[PDB]
Amino acid sequence: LLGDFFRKSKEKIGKEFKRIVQRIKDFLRNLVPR
Amino acid sequence: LLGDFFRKSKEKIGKEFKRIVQRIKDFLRNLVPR
Ligand SMILES: CCCCCCCCCCCC[N+](C)(C)[O-]
Ligand SMILES: CCCCCCCCCCCC[N+](C)(C)[O-]
Ligand SMILES: CCCCCCCCCCCC[N+](C)(C)[O-]
Ligand SMILES: CCCCCCCCCCCC[N+](C)(C)[O-]
Ligand SMILES: CCCCCCCCCCCC[N+](C)(C)[O-]
Ligand SMILES: CCCCCCCCCCCC[N+](C)(C)[O-]
Repeated sequence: LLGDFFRKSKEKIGKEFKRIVQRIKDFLRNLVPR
Repeated sequence: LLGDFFRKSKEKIGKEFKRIVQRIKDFLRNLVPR
């Protein structure tokens, strides 16, 4: 986002967000399986 | 945001975001001091 500034912070944030999205995906796959 | 889910991730994200905002603040204070 902010150009090439805050590489480290932006990568940590992206990490956690991907973790969250993955767990929400797992949950929805258990809610409506297939 | 997502209720009480993802306490740990949400806290890490908040940490990094506050770091970023603080550094941007410092920068703007050097750009227009007072
Ligand atoms: C108007 C917003 C200005 C954003 C520029 C802030 C520059 C701060 C530089 C901190 C260093 C970040 N770095 C390169 C380690 O990622
Ligand atoms: C203050 C908002 C922070 C935004 C966080 C953006 C996370 C990007 C994670 C790495 C992936 C970015 N990339 C390389 C696809 O552009
Ligand atoms: C609000 C937290 C940060 C949001 C970051 C969103 C990044 C979405 C994933 C980037 C897509 C990269 N990909 C794999 C298509 O190349
Ligand atoms: C429609 C979105 C549904 C979101 C609910 C996902 C539940 C996943 C539970 C993972 C556990 C999270 N916890 C409690 C450790 O923070
Ligand atoms: C996927 C988006 C993540 C949103 C991150 C929200 C960070 C909140 C940081 C802790 C502060 C929240 N609080 C307690 C003021 O509500
Ligand atoms: C996109 C990354 C997450 C953004 C989190 C934004 C939180 C702003 C700070 C919350 C304000 C809490 N306070 C100190 C007024 O009580």
